[PDB]
Amino acid sequence: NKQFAVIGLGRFGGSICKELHRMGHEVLAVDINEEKVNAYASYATHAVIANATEENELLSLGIRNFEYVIVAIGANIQASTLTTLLLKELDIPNIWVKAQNYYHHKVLEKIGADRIIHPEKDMGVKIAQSLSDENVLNYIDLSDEYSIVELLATRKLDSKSIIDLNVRAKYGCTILAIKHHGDICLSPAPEDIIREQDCLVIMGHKKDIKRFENEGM
Amino acid sequence: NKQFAVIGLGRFGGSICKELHRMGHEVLAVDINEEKVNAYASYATHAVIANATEENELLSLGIRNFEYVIVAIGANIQASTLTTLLLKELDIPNIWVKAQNYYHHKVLEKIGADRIIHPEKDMGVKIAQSLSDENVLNYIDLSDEYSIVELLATRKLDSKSIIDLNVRAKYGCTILAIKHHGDICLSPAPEDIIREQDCLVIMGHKKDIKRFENEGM
Amino acid sequence: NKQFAVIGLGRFGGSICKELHRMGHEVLAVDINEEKVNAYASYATHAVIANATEENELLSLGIRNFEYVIVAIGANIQASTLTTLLLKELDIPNIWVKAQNYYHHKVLEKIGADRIIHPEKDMGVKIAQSLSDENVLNYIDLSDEYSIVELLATRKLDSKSIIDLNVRAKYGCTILAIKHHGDICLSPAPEDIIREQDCLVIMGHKKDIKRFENEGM
Amino acid sequence: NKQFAVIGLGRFGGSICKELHRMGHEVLAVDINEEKVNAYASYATHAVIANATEENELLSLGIRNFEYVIVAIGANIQASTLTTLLLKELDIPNIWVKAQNYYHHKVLEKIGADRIIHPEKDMGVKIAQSLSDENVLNYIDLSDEYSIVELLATRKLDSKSIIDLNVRAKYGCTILAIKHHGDICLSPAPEDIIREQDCLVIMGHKKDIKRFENEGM
Amino acid sequence: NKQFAVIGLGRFGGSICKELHRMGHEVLAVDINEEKVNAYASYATHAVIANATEENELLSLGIRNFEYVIVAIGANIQASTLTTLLLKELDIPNIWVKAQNYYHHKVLEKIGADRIIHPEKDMGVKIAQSLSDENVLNYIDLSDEYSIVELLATRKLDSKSIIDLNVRAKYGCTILAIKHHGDICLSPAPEDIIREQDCLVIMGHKKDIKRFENEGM
Amino acid sequence: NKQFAVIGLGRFGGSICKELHRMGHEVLAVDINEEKVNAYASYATHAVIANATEENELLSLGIRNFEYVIVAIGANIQASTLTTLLLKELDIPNIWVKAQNYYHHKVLEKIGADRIIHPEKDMGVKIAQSLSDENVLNYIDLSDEYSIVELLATRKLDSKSIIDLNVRAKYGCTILAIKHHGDICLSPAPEDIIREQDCLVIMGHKKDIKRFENEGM
Amino acid sequence: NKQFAVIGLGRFGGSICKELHRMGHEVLAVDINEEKVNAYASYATHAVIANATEENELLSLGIRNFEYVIVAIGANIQASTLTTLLLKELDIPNIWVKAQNYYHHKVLEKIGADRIIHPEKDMGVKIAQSLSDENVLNYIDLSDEYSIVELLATRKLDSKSIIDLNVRAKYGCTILAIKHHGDICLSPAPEDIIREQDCLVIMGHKKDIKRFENEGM
Amino acid sequence: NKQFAVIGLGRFGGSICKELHRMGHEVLAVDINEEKVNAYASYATHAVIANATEENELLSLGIRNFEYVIVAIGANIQASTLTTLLLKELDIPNIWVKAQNYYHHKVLEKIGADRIIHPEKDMGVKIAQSLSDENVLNYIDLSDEYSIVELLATRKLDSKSIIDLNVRAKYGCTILAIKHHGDICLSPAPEDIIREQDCLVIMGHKKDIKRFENEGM
Ligand SMILES: Nc1ncnc2c1ncn2[C@@H]1O[C@H](COP(=O)(O)OP(=O)(O)OP(=O)(O)O)[C@@H](O)[C@H]1O
Ligand SMILES: Nc1ncnc2c1ncn2[C@@H]1O[C@H](COP(=O)(O)OP(=O)(O)OP(=O)(O)O)[C@@H](O)[C@H]1O
Ligand SMILES: Nc1ncnc2c1ncn2[C@@H]1O[C@H](COP(=O)(O)OP(=O)(O)OP(=O)(O)O)[C@@H](O)[C@H]1O
Ligand SMILES: Nc1ncnc2c1ncn2[C@@H]1O[C@H](COP(=O)(O)OP(=O)(O)OP(=O)(O)O)[C@@H](O)[C@H]1O
Ligand SMILES: Nc1ncnc2c1ncn2[C@@H]1O[C@H](COP(=O)(O)OP(=O)(O)OP(=O)(O)O)[C@@H](O)[C@H]1O
Ligand SMILES: Nc1ncnc2c1ncn2[C@@H]1O[C@H](COP(=O)(O)OP(=O)(O)OP(=O)(O)O)[C@@H](O)[C@H]1O
Ligand SMILES: Nc1ncnc2c1ncn2[C@@H]1O[C@H](COP(=O)(O)OP(=O)(O)OP(=O)(O)O)[C@@H](O)[C@H]1O
Ligand SMILES: Nc1ncnc2c1ncn2[C@@H]1O[C@H](COP(=O)(O)OP(=O)(O)OP(=O)(O)O)[C@@H](O)[C@H]1O
Repeated sequence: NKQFAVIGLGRFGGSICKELHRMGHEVLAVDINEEKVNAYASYATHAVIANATEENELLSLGIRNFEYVIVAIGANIQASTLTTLLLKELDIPNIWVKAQNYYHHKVLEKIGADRIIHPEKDMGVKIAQSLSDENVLNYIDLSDEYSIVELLATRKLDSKSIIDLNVRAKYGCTILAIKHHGDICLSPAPEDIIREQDCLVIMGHKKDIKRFENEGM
Repeated sequence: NKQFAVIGLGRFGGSICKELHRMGHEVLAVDINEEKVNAYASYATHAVIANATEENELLSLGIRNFEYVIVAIGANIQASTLTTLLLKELDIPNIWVKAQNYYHHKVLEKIGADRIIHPEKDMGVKIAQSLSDENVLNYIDLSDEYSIVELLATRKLDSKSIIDLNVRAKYGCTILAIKHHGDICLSPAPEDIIREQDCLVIMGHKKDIKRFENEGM
Repeated sequence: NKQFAVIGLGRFGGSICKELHRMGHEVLAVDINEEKVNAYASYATHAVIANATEENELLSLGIRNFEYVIVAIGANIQASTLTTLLLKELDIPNIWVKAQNYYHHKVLEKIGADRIIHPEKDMGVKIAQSLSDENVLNYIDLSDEYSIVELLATRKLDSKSIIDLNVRAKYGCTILAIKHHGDICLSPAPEDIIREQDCLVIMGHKKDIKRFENEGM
Repeated sequence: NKQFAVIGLGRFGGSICKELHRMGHEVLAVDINEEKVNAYASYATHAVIANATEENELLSLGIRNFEYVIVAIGANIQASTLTTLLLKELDIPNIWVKAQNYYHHKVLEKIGADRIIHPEKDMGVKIAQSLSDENVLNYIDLSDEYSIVELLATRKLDSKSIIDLNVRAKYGCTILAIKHHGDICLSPAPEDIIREQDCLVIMGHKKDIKRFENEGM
Repeated sequence: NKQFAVIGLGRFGGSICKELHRMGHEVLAVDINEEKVNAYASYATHAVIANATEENELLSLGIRNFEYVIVAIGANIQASTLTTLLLKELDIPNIWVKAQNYYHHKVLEKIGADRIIHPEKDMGVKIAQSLSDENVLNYIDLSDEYSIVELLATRKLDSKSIIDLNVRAKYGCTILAIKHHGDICLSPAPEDIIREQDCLVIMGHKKDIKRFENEGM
Repeated sequence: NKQFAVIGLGRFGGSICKELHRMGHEVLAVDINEEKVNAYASYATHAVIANATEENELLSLGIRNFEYVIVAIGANIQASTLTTLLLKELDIPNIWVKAQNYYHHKVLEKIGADRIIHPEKDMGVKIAQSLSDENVLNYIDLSDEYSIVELLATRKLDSKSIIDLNVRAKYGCTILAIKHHGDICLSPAPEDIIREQDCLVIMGHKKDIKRFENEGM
Repeated sequence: NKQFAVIGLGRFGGSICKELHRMGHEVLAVDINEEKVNAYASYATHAVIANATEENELLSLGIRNFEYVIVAIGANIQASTLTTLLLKELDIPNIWVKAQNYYHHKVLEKIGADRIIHPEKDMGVKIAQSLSDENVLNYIDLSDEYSIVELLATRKLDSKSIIDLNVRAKYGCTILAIKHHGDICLSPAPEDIIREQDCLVIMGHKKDIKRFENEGM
Repeated sequence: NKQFAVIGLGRFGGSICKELHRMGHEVLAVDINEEKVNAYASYATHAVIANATEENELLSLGIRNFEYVIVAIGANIQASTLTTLLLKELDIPNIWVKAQNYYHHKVLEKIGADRIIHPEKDMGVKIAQSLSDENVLNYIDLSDEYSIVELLATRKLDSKSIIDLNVRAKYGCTILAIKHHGDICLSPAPEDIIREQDCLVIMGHKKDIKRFENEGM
């Protein structure tokens, strides 16, 4: 009975609730707009019209029952701030809030929100990376310098071996996976071929990988 | 270098432009809202007030020249749609568009957008995984079943060795990295220690990692 | 049981439904504005308030029953586009859509509308023809060059014969009908008189007719 | 040549002005919306921003000089009405006005408009005929009962001769034209062939043509 | 059973109905605004919310029963015009309409309104007369030259006689009434005194009276 | 001559200014609406854009100089009230204000307006008298009971003599004027004829005139 | 049964009613906005939605029962004025009204409001005093010159005696109270210590106190 | 001298600025509304149009220099909040903010405002005391129980001596001042007379003063 309540059904909030529901958790959907509540009614355990800045409505939902509450209101700063503050004063263990700008972040930080999230901003960065470097499909940064990257293989690697493309010595990186025709190879061994348009998961330093990307592929 | 046009300086569009500019690419920042143009003036090569649905304004920007055009308008479907169409007829190589819902996705597809992105939806899914599992700090899905996961170490893992935690045989998963106090250990050998509250990077099957999480940590 | 549904009750949509009803077909009238639905309630088999961009409402009407659906929404491009797309995905055989401008035409074309109609634009042309040439009551173009025209006869034709006004040799046109005092003569024979203010239906080349209009009448 | 003023650059008004200009007549394009004036600047002799209900602006345009004035305002009854009245008192020869509904028609009639047009309504009727009868591509009504119709030929008509299809005796109707692959056959002789998917132009009584359609094609 | 219906409850319309009711006539109060209908509910025989431009509502009131209908809508020209036209077509014997400007007068005149009234304009004149000439309390014009005026008497007439102030010979006017301390004297005889601040009713030529006003009072 | 300020160029205010200007008095026309200032520019000595509630603007107009100030604002109570107060504190001799309702009258009274006018209300009463009695063209009430009335002559009065119609004895009323075909007969002698459709001017008691109307005409 | 009614529930009005209720008086809460009425429903004897400018609603509340009525509407001048006037005419003994500016004060004064209050303006002054003089916690003016002030004691008074800080001779002021650690001493005697950060209540001339504030503390 | 910035020229903010300026301190008057800047131009050292939430505008005002900044925005929570935060990060010594409700208070507290004021609420309490007790003209609370009160003398107190009214023993309270006809008697001796309608200033316990009021006056 770990209960989640998602306040604000926007694209971000909507997705969290829709997803949490798919996982088979208990989720309460909360939105001031009636139509939204109708929309996500299928995708939550309970859907309720509520003005989340209004304390008595908030109490009527039985919000003190929830371990996690998500304020997925990032356009209306005042609604967002007021709801978060209410939840803090109502002693909610985890208050996760969508933030709009650096300033909205600060107030939320100050009023005691447990996690502040910038979904647009973060993906903006991620896509910009993929934009400049048309080779990066996906990735994850380990630290400021070290990073795991998923790469779409060019024709300058078609049918080449792991040992052929020596990266652990030649480029200081390690290869972790190949994905060919949907089939997946993990921690692939020294003799393994890589074909054009496969998925390649290289791990190392950011600059090291980009080096490899230059002369390698 | 590479020429990029970012039409619509939202929170998502704005990040792309800000980030790409930090990478030092030629970025044209376009918005109909004057104050947005004024806001991102420091973070672009050229920031211009334009109505991106108005064709003559689009030629006045000289958009035909650009390799990549990003429509970061995702609230106003009509603006988004109408612009993408304009850019298509104008023979732009790569048109990447921010989408709002499944149907706005569909029209973009049908008018031939090159890449459609749902930043909020995708991020929603990500955070939702992090919500039901407090241990996962981050992750990347290699495929429907296989995934590389970043985990926050608990007390059950303090002073534990890689050989002690036999993931490679017991769980079919492999550890890739350990982050201790900001210091970073890549593709670490079996003698190495994991201290609590550190970043642990495991790789394997989804159901297999969850298995490790349960009995392991 | 060929069923027609007319979505959007404007002047154009309204007329289609009002007319189709007069013919004794089955017609469903659909408009988001309640008053419109009340208006055309007499002139349809069934009149229903619906927001046609909303799929569940659209399904509740039982729209999959209709062989022909007409989206007579030309001011609101976004409502028009979204409805058409919905209907395409719901596998409607014939989707006829009112278009507003060249661009709205294109998107509709791309999303797979079966016939795009520009009722204002077309009549604008037709009347402009009648405007310059005060003699043309009505007409129909056969091709870019050839055209059937209905003409109001001047005093320079009063009581003249078919043979007198020889057009098949002298002007390369053929006369098809005279309409005098409401009485109608078809394929009128060589001796037939034509009186002032009668209706004359000439068939030929566009330039040929205008020639006739100059020296003839 | 002839002087025309088109007040109200709608989709209907706009077409008149665009078309008349292609014919090379002197067309004054008037609208209260600046952006409309800007849009049709290429398609007129003089395009002016004016409030057509304001009398002094109407003298500043010098409208008394024009032979033909077209009020293409059909949404805003008050603007339409008030303007027509202004033009009447200003002794304009021909005032043609776009009408919205039967009552807006009535006032225009009563304030002495010279020609009232319902472009959407009329076109609605036309398309509706085409809807119930997929064969009719176009048509012109000579009177309440007699009409010239353009038909799309089916398989039942392929390789058929004009003498084979005796319309002149069997159905009281006469064929006027055949269009094959863009090529055009006018007032064709009895030996001529009709191939499927061609344009066929028949003339007669309405009920008679429908009769031919039924058993013939 | 002479029935009156007052459509439009403004200051002017409201007063007509309120007054007609006081006289003990049958009056129907009609206004689109519900509150107005509530207001005049006491002051009419029947008060009904109706949109007077809507024919079926108009028919539901049973408007064809009324000998006199008053359209007391002078701000909204379009509502006024449309209602009047409706009433004309519904064959109402007397249609009295409040007009706003010279143009609104003309259309009403043309569509066949039986009496057009300019309540503001008329009183504006009347008060302006009283303004310049602080002596004129009230008056009524007989023709362009001849006029009956009510006058407040100065100290230069206090205790003077009818014969003393000879106006029928000296000024070509005739005196008709004196009103002293509320008591009224009619066709007052040659010996009658007039005191300061009495009411004096002089009849004659406009210029004649003003002459009297100069040297007399 | 005399200085007048007309604040608020309504239909009522506008008439005062237009009329007073025709009389050739110095009239200052003030309105907050620019287009009103532009409209009455021809009909005043000085027409100025001003917010009459703003004190400094009121000194910039130099209103202290004027003998008469007319507040012809009767829809906007707050504007009306606030202005009148401003003018009072500014020691203006005569403040005449247009009032909307009984309570707006009351405040004006209490803030010391010199004359309060209800043009619509008063005119409403007048026309209402004319409605129930088609014979009364015009009138003036001398007091609660005594009144001078202008009557439209019927068939019952055609070719009738003043001596024949003994009003002075039979009805206690006196005839004052006869208007025949525009020609005017003042204080007419007993031999004089009244022809039908002429203006008749009777004087007496209200109930007495109605009495004459009934049996007389 | 001294009844109070608070019309207008703003911050000021709300506080009056909330407070009067705490005291255990009978209070009627009145606001046009429904939500406000719901808000103060707990904090009044009776809470009622009413438009206070509407007389019949006002009468339905039974407003003639109240000894005191408070019009706590200071933003909307017209609503405030109209309500006050209504209450005057309904013969309410005490009409206390919140005023917005000097002008709104005047009209209220003129229409006979019993007390006019400027809550913002007054506190603005009070705080500005505390602002310049960081030593003044609170105070009360006796007249234009004489004033009782509460003062926060500096380190230049820590552990000093009443006789030590002789003010009745040295500065012409008298000390009335010390407040130390919450404990209160009144009319404190000559030997009494004063510690840093205590509360000191000095009484005298305004200039006298400020003198003391300079060399004393 | 001391530098003060008053952001938001409300009725409360406006008074602070007007008063502080009368005291002759350097006051910067900031508002987003141009007309407010224009209004208080006479009552400040520098009056500037600025959006106080916009950071660059805040540096353009040079706000870092000021010792005291007052946020007198209390309707617009978001503006208020966002500004206070800006000023905090900009290291301003004293930030005094006007608050609207308990929750707007809370955020200000949490973002570290130095003093939060509720001018309406506080004043509401004050007047409410004056309402239930017509005798109290003014007062100051020394603590929860002890208070100095200004009283309006009744008939029961006329010609009464300080010794006659033994408050110091009978009621535990002490009289501090008597105001007679504007003349002022400070810390008055026992022989002194109180005449009716004078200001009386008593000091003691709250319940004790009420006791005196009951039996005394
Ligand atoms: N006080 C409130 N109580 C409950 N729901 C609210 C409240 N205020 C806003 N919402 C809802 O929460 C959602 C928040 O999304 P919003 O419109 O603020 O933009 P956004 O967060 O940038 O959108 P997205 O989540 O797609 O990025 C909306 O559906 C809105 O109706
Ligand atoms: N026709 C247009 N031409 C240029 N810019 C436009 C046009 N229409 C919208 N924009 C801009 O594009 C941006 C798109 O953001 P929008 O407000 O539409 O919602 P959103 O994309 O969901 O927001 P976010 O990116 O923050 O999630 C806005 O900054 C807007 O000013
Ligand atoms: N989503 C919707 N669902 C159903 N009906 C709609 C929807 N959107 C608009 N309509 C209706 O369809 C009609 C469409 O006409 P619209 O106002 O778009 O201008 P128009 O098509 O140019 O007018 P006309 O048909 O006279 O040329 C309107 O009556 C409108 O109320
Ligand atoms: N007083 C006026 N003076 C000049 N132009 C005007 C005036 N009023 C309206 N217009 C213009 O006339 C045009 C009339 O089109 P409108 O938007 O009224 O509906 P419509 O005529 O039904 O549209 P459509 O012609 O596309 O069917 C508009 O472009 C409008 O800007
Ligand atoms: N279509 C309609 N049907 C019925 N009543 C209407 C309609 N349109 C307007 N009214 C009402 O009739 C009244 C007409 O007054 P309006 O607001 O037009 O200004 P006005 O005539 O200048 O005012 P006044 O009569 O005081 O001079 C209003 O009360 C309005 O609510
Ligand atoms: N503060 C102001 N200063 C100057 N002029 C104003 C102000 N407020 C209103 N006006 C003008 O005064 C006129 C008053 O007419 P309003 O529209 O208020 O209704 P009304 O007096 O009932 O109309 P009417 O006189 O036609 O019956 C308007 O022309 C308006 O522009
Ligand atoms: N006619 C009316 N009848 C009853 N209540 C009203 C009326 N008009 C306004 N109110 C209410 O009274 C209150 C008055 O506050 P208002 O919004 O006028 O600003 P304010 O008085 O400056 O606010 P505050 O009292 O906080 O200083 C509001 O809650 C409003 O809803
Ligand atoms: N971002 C901003 N920058 C500068 N000034 C602002 C800003 N936002 C609001 N203001 C101004 O601050 C003032 C604050 O008053 P507001 O109207 O918000 O209500 P209030 O403070 O309750 O009013 P009052 O002080 O009269 O009780 C207004 O004059 C407003 O124009």
